[PDB]
Amino acid sequence: ARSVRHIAIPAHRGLITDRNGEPLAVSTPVTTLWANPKELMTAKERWPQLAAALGQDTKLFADRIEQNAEREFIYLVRGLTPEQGEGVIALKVPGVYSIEEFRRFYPAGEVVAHAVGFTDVDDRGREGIELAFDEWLAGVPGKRQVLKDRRGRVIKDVQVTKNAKPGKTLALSIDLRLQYLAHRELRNALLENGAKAGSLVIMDVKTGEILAMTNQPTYNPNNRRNLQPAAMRNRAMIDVFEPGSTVKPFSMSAALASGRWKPSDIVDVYPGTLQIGRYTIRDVSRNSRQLDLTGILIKSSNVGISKIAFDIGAESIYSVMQQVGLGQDTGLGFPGERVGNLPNHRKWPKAETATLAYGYGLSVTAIQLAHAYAALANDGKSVPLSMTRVDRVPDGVQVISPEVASTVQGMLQQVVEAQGGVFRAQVPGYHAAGKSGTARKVENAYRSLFAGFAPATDPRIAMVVVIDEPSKAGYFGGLVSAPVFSKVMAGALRLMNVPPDNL
Repeated sequence: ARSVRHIAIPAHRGLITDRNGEPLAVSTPVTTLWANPKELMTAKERWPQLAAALGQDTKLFADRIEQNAEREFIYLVRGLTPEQGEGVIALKVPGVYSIEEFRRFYPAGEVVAHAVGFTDVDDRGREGIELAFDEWLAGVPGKRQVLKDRRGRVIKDVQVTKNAKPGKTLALSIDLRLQYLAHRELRNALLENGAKAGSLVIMDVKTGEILAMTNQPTYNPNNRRNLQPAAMRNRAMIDVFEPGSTVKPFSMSAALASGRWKPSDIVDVYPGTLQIGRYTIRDVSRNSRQLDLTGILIKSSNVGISKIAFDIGAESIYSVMQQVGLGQDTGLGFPGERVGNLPNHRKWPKAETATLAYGYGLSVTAIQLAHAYAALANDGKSVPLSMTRVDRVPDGVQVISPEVASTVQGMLQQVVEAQGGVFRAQVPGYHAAGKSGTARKVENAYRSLFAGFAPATDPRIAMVVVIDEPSKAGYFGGLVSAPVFSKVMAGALRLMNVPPDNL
């Protein structure tokens, strides 16, 4: 008998870089050694020396080969360097053959780990960008017909196909400089507050581009041996959570659009509680009677935003939240990326109306929350999300009216820059705007939130900062996540050369 096998000619996997061409995932040539057990069996004397080369026990190596004595192909090792393979080749062991394979390295390392992801042993993507663009990155391999006599001799070897086409280069939306800023400051904030986890997303409000996406804890994907389950969670995309106060600005956008509310209008929130059946809504700050709409956001009055929700109805508040992407399919097409839940009750009762209004009644991801604020900074027009670079920007959906959007922008600039506002969130040199949040997890654990965008006069980037159960200080968003927002934004804006607008 003869043996007719088909053997693939590997395709150089497409380079991944950041938006500016800095290398993030590079396929470098390496050597994988393979053996023919039929040929190995005729030179047993050479086995132990080869076991030493592979760093394996002499007996086990011998046991493994004998067991596979009928087979014609087995792996010895995969992905040794060229010099590394030459040392094992120079033993001149009968039955030992080699091929040039490609293996993936990641020069940015842990700073972009969850975003970029990584590949299998076969050089196919199994996480992050590597997976969701695998077809783009893989290329089309070649094919060889190798004819052999069952003994160890090539009779015919011919390429029965076009030459292996390399994969396509992929520039991400991510700017590595911004990512590195995000990365370190999130990390700094965790140590400062003794928090167990965190996420920080940066978005380009005009282009739909994810300029940064960093999670904590992280991992070096180059060394994936002692991997903890929690370190590999892409939290920005997979940790769903109730946004709480951070969606109050969308409740207000539905109020302003109803035709029944202006910013100067007033709601009585005395005495900081609200009986609804047996359920009792409560504000944290209970030194208020009449607050205007900016006041409701500054004080973060759950009572105020519930009363407004009773006036206009839930249907309208839901509509704005659904259109801005909250609890909705994101489109990026990522592996196991969470969608959340924005229930559509159709006709809401009292309690549900309130709960949804102050953000307890839904669950979202950090990416969704960022995308939502991007629309609000973008004069109410949502431009589709993108993890890859967007040279030709796709036309965006106007989801909130331009004048309602401009009003709510002005309100969020007030929450940051007014008296008794979230002053820690201020970004020197620029007019900033945003909203703190503090969600209780259900011995009390808290998520510290802050969404926002800057500069006020012509918004460039939206930013979301999530810090998971801090403990070495306070826990409110205004205290914990506001200063992170401040620093990262202060640096992020200057790295892109955005002109100062507080002049």
